[PDB]
Amino acid sequence: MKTEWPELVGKSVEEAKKVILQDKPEAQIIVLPVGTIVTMEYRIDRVRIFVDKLDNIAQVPRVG
Repeated sequence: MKTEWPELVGKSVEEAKKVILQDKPEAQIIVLPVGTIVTMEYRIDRVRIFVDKLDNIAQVPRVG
């Protein structure tokens, strides 16, 4: 199962959403600022993306 998208570092949200959905059609994509205090249970259909001030992906999106 695809669990990580290193290829999306530096891309916009729109492009990250399009690529994650091709690879993971059930994905629930959640957009958060870098540095967000996160304690969350594991959800296998969720993909969190952490974004910078210009809404570019700052780190490697991962399932969870």
